[PDB]
Amino acid sequence: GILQANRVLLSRLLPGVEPEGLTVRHGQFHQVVIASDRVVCLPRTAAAAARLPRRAAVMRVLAGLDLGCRTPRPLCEGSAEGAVELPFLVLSRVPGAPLEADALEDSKVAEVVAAQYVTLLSGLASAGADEKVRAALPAPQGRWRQFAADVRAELFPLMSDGGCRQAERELAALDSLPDITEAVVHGNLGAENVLWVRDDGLPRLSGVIDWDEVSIGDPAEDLAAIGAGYGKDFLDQVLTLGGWSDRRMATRIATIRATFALQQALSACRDGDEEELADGLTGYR
Amino acid sequence: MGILQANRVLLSRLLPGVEPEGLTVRHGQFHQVVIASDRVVCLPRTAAAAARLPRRAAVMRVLAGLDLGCRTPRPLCEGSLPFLVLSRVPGAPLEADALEDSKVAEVVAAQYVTLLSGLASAGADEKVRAALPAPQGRWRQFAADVRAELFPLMSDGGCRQAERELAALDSLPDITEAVVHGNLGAENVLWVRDDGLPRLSGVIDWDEVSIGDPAEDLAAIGAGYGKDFLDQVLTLGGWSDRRMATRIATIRATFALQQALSACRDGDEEELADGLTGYR
Ligand SMILES: Nc1nc2c(ncn2[C@@H]2O[C@H](COP(=O)(O)OP(=O)(O)OP(=O)(O)O)[C@@H](O)[C@H]2O)c(=O)[nH]1
Repeated sequence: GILQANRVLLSRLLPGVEPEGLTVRHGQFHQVVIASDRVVCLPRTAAAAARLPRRAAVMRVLAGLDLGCRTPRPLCEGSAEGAVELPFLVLSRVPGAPLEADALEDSKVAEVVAAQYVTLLSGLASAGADEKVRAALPAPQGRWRQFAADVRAELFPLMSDGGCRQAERELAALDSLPDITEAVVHGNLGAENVLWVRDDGLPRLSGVIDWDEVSIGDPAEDLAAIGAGYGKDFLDQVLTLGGWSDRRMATRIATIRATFALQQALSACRDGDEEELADGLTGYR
Repeated sequence: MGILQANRVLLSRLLPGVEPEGLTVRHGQFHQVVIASDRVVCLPRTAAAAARLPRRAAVMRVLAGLDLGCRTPRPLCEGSLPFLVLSRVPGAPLEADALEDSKVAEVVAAQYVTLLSGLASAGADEKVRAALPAPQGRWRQFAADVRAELFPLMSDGGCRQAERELAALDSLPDITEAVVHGNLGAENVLWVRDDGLPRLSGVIDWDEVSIGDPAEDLAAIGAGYGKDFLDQVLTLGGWSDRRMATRIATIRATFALQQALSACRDGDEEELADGLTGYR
């Protein structure tokens, strides 16, 4: 296992912690070891090791944004960002748990939850208009054109003909999408990455995790994720409160949202997560 | 009425559905702080503290950006009575009795080094230097306050000793190379425990933060944990030159006078008595 293989390193980083009682989340590039108060990104390849300096810079930049919540703070020293390669990266662990959709059936909760989503997305939107932020995060072009190519290459082989025709209609609108690079975009903002303390009182946003796919891009990508997980009414409430309920934005959201399962499937494919891949491919095979 | 009742409107906004009478309120030199599970709300008492709260929020923003190897209180929300919501760093202080175990002591010393390195490094960053106070000849203004306010409370001997201590303090070089927490006692350093050896969670109470001499934070560590443990920290960090030992000792021996001067102004006669122990 990953915990077994990196036993010696983990014992230095987490002294006196039994690596039996640790969790592991799979990434495309990093295996992230989850401890009580912190997470250890272990590179899967030397190429992955070479990306961790940049990642440390990215997470530092995110930790200084005004999002109204926490983010995984890098626990390396600043000079780590100057390295060719890192053998690991330690980040603070954001406390709290995800929110089941059930909770949003209460009207006051939904109001409160939507409001804090808005704060977060407004923070991200404004941060993506900052030249120092834009300079530190990736901003790939024709990502939608390219993403469609990656689905056809990497996911169609796992699909039925029916699933492939379904995917094709969904990929069809992508080539028409405007290529927007205006906001900081988490890129995988499903419910499991948005952590709440519902200890005392109504749900209060603790923070946001799993920034692997972060970029300067289109805010509709993150609103789509929320739409996918929580449905139309809750989305609409976020759009109203944030002032993003225009037809142009809504159109983009709907187009991206229709691809969101495929986004999760492509991710699960690349990071070897089999149950996430099965879920994402639900109705495609 | 109560502080919680008094601020109940704001608390219902900031902490929706949270029973205000279930919260706690700690105090300080400038701020009333309401403690909730995962965050605190800073309220100013003085009209001056209300005006300075924007600056402190911008400072905490900068601190939340640095690489210190641990958490700091992240600004979540500011508004106008002005308020500032900060994250609650989890964990508790480490009892000095923990340092009796030498494997614990090594790990703690190591983590302190990382913190102080981060603080040191940050001092060089001009962005940080701009957003943080860099008061020149701070130690001399202090000495004048001591003479003005404390000498009259003191014996002739006390004044001899104190004057000797302020003399040493004037001869110190005016150093502004590092971010200096300013108040780095055991209470403001929080740890994760009962999951292997103590891991540094984060640091709080940055109100006295400045660009200055790192010997100030190192003295504070030594005050709280003793000179054996500080020596461990000084060796790991490569700070065990005698110039540094001098600045630390000079600064260390002003803590009684600092406490007394604080207690004098605070009208906190218990502290003033303890601070002046030996000076009267
Ligand atoms: N866990 C946690 N506790 C905090 C935090 N901020 C304040 N506290 C607690 O609330 C108290 C309030 O005191 P300070 O934060 O020092 O108050 P202050 O008046 O702003 O500070 P000074 O001007 O330096 O005296 C602290 O001593 C802690 O007990 C925080 O971010 N996390």
